[PDB]
Amino acid sequence: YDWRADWVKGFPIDSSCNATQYNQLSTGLQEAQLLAEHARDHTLRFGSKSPFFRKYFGNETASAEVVGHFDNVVGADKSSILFLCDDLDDKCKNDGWAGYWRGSNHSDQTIICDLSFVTRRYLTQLCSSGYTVSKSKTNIFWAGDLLHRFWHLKSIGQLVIEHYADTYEEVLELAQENSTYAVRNSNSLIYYALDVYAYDVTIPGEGCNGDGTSYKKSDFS
Amino acid sequence: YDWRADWVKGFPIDSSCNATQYNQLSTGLQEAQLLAEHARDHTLRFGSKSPFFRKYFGNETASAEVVGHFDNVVGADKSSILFLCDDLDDKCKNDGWAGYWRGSNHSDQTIICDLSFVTRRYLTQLCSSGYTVSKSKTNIFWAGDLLHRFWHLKSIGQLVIEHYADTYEEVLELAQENSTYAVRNSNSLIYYALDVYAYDVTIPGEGCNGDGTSYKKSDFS
Amino acid sequence: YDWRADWVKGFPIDSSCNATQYNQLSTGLQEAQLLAEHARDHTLRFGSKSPFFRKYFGNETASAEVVGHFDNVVGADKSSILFLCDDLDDKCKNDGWAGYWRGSNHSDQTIICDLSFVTRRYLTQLCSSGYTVSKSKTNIFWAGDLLHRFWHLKSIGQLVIEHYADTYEEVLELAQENSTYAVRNSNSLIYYALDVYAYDVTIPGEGCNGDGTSYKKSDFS
Amino acid sequence: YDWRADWVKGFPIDSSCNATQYNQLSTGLQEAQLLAEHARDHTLRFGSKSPFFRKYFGNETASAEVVGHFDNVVGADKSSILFLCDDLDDKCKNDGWAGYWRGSNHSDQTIICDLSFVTRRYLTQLCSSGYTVSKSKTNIFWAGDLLHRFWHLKSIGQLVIEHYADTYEEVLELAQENSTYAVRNSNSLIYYALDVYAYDVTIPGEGCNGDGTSYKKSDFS
Amino acid sequence: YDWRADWVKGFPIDSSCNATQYNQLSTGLQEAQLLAEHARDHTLRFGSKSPFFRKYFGNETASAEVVGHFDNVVGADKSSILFLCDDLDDKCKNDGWAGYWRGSNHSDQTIICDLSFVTRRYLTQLCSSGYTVSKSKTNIFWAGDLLHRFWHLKSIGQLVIEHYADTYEEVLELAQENSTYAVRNSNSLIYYALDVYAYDVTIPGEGCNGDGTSYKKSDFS
Amino acid sequence: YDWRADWVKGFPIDSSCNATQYNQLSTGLQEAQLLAEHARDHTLRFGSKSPFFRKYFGNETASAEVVGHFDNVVGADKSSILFLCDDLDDKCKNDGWAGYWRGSNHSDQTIICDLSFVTRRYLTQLCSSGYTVSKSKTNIFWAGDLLHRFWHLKSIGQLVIEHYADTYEEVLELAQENSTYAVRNSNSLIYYALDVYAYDVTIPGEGCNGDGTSYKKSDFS
Repeated sequence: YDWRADWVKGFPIDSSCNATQYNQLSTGLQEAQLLAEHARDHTLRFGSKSPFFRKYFGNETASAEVVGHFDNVVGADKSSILFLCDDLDDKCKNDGWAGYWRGSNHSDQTIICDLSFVTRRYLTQLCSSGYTVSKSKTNIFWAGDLLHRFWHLKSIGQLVIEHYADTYEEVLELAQENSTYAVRNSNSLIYYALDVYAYDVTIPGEGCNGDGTSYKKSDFS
Repeated sequence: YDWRADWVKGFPIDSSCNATQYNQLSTGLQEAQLLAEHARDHTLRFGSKSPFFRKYFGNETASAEVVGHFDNVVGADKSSILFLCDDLDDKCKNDGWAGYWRGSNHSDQTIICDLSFVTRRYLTQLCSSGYTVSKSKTNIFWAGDLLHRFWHLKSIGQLVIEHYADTYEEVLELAQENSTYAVRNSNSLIYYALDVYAYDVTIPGEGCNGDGTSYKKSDFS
Repeated sequence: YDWRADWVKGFPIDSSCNATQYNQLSTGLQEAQLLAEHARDHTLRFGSKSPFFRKYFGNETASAEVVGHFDNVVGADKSSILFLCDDLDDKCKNDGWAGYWRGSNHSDQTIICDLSFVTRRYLTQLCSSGYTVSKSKTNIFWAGDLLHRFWHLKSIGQLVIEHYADTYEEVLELAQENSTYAVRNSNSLIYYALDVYAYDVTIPGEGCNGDGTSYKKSDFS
Repeated sequence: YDWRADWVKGFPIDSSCNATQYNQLSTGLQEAQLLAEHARDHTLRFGSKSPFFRKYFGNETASAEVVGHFDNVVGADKSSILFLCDDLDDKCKNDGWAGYWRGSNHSDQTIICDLSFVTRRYLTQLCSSGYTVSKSKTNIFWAGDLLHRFWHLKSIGQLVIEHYADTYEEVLELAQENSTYAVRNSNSLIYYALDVYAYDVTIPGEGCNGDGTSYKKSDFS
Repeated sequence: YDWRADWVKGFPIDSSCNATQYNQLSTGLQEAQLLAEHARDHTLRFGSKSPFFRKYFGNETASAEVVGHFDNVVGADKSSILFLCDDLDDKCKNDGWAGYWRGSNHSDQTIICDLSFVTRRYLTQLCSSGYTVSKSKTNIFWAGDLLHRFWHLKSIGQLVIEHYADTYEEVLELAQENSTYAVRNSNSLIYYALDVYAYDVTIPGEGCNGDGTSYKKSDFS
Repeated sequence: YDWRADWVKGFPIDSSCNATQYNQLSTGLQEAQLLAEHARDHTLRFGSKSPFFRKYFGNETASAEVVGHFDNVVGADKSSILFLCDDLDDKCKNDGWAGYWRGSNHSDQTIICDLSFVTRRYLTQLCSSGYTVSKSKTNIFWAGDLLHRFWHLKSIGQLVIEHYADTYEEVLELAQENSTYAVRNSNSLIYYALDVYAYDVTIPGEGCNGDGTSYKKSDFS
């Protein structure tokens, strides 16, 4: 039983979406996977010696679950997940809703409404038009929004990631008070992934955190 | 700061070892890393749909920490770690000792005595001469012994992997009674790695467990 | 004189642009080059046997200058061209402008204004939100807008590409009446490139021309 | 319709040529394409900056039709072209005839007589035995002889390349007098290709023109 | 007739051996082939300019048969050769027998008994535990044991390689007395291969000959 | 001592030859080496099962020296060999002399006269214009003549290849009478190498021996 020839590592898309919607959903999913892979590599290279790990997860925490989450996002068997473009539950009629989760009856199914195709931006436009990681909402780009949607599925989240703190300040206090629960928090992982990507690639050596802190090479050891 | 050029992903060896000791220690270390890589790939492919995972870690456990442990073993920064072939602390004099951990003063160093160079075996002789995973000792091969030595180091173990169960029966009971401490038990990880390697590579489809269980393709779904 | 070692086939950018402007200008330039490359490949493969070539350049025209223009764009030498983000001529105050050519004194420099970073789009959103090649303006996307700035330059334009017909109807009339000037007209080449890219990649077999004409495999022979 | 899968870029040979005829003619046919590829690369790299372009096509002529002419030979569909070794029109009897074009009835077919397999030379022997580019006939080698046959075919010539000047002096006068017809003149292109190959590959930095001119690196700018 | 497709360059193994025996026999065979390849490369690089060649084959001998033998071992047609794990002649009952050749009736077949799977070593342990090329037996390792079996087969030995001198002293005397017969001698070839591998790879610059001699770079000229 | 980075496997040419003699001598040497490589591959694949081996070397001869000679020609250290275009011994004044060996004073030097650049053919014209391996001279092509010159050097011939039979009939009789001496005969090796190449590459399945024998696939077993 060669299981290396049956391994699917990309997110499937249903046939409800036409060519135009498929073209942009594929790019968004690929960008989300690229962000997750970079976060995994940064964690593996540094650990708790980097100042970004120490401020989102704890001063002396172990980096095993953190790398495992992004490893599951990057490489795993996505043979049951399906993304649909059809409103099968009558919920896109709400205000400001760009998608939703089908629930417990269909735990590996997600629906995308038409607001996503007009409001979401791409990774080449990061830290532009006044965007900052700590003062803007995390769902402005395709990568952050789709990462947030990934934690709901049964094959990725596995019913352990939840919402314990949502605002930036609450995330910062969770990092220092309850270090066990701030590795399974939805917002901490997305903040970390968005913060370490703008420091290595977008603006090397500076980033766009926008909260009044600057990190040098001497802080990484 | 281009940190992708300073990344060292192999285990450094000291100069106390002459040519014929280096020749064998390097091969042993490479085999241990290969075993870790295969275990991580199997876990990512299957998760809790595998009978081996289900029997060593729990019926409905989440696979995020096992993947992280094996990924830390495979790829991370091995710059502070050193393997020595010199008896600085004078402990190789004991009977049946093939090495030891230098302690809390030097938490990233370990000593290899001369017994390792006359007793340890290679991965091509697995499941031969009457060897079985569940009835023989785990340190007979280079890969298992070196995996056991890896968990002691501060840059890999991170002071979370301990000895909660040592025998096969205790390992099987702890997987069903206390599934939170099983993902950080030393022997459970090595048993899982050896079992899945013997099932996938050495004797494809049968394995060499030796306790009256046979698994088919229908048990993986 | 090994001239293959100092051959530059990419458009250089000045140091007056910061990181965020560089990140988007580079992507726009690469997209324009990719569009030109696809147009050249389609022309070489088919010639006057394709209906797009026939409708934009003439029924029995020869395809040599058309191939040469796109080949000059893709792979000429670009060591004296510069793109600047600095307003050195006080021309940004005019309403609606997104950039301009520096003139005949400096016949190889172009200035990109801050309006280009708010409105231009990317190739993955082609034929969406009601965009049609026939009825919309050519400078909505990065590639179509940047390709028209290349014909102004001395190295690429060579003072032979001019404005002989601007609207869609005039472009369609020039192709049939004056076939000699059609291959040197600025808008005809951009229309041809956009049409063939939309037909071959974005929506395979349909395109998004939006003027009531549909082409099948039998028109290509 | 995937038109990149059935793209033919070599010249087909009929079954009337036996083993040795095929062996020699295929090599002769590929050498001409190599010559055309080098000429195209030189034109793209320099343009009117090189002193070889200026003396054959004009002091300030634009280089797009030349690039297109050579790129048509290098890469284009050749599925309708056939080379035959059979004398069907009863013409391989005139003195000094090495082949002929089948005419307007079959405008994509060529016949090769038996003098070609006795009197044609290869590119490794260029500029030897007293051969000079300007003082010798242009059909002494396989590449130069096949290039002028390529211009007669409907698919590569397209009824635009003719004979407006045949000797070296007339070729040199046409460049300065009538620059519009120099770029579609049969002999100027072959002279240019031979010159730039001999200058760059055969005798690097000198060439074998043999007319009393020497060009240095200072002339190329 | 394409004879390059049905070309077998590895040694086939029969179905009498189960998985455990197959796993070790294949590794031994590939190690023997690697040793032969290194010996051929050393001979090609140096010839009679190396001190090992002059002492195993003669001071002024020609290296043609020597390189031919190892080239035959490395790459040839091993299509009629078979290795079996069954005892079809009842000869493994003798003491100290690790295998035998099936004889003249079956000239391309050989039997492997069970001692081979308990007493043979690997190339990573060369020159260790007191092993010495000059003083130990040549059949301790898999490679040196299988090389001696290769000379018995009809298609690798071809009825010319025999036993003329067995001990080290006899080999050293035959080298200088009869240089014609010491190029088709089993032990001479095996000793030469083991020595040039141990000098070049295992302990670079020193080797493990263990007979009171040592060579430097000044002896290779 | 890394001797793999100091390995020269091509034939050096002096600076006496100008730009146009180097171009042809280099190609001739490459073609000779390619012919030797093909002969080695044919010998390795078949041995004494092919009818070409059996008629030139013997009905049941062993193929070790034959493969070693061609292996020495293909890959060895050509660091003391030199080819010169300057007449130092005043011997080209003879008639029909295309080169000569410098003698025992300089055992690794060869001189090429000017007939070689006027009367030598290439491998793409084999079996053409009435050439047959059996009835024509062996020094008509670059490959055969240079192969003949290689056996004189002390680093390749090694003072064992001589002239024992020169005509085709004597060569045919030597194989049946004295098989020991027809493996170090100069003309037998050249006749074998030309014949197997003509049969395999030039005219697949037939060849151009021109003697009255035709070999089928059933003769190779």
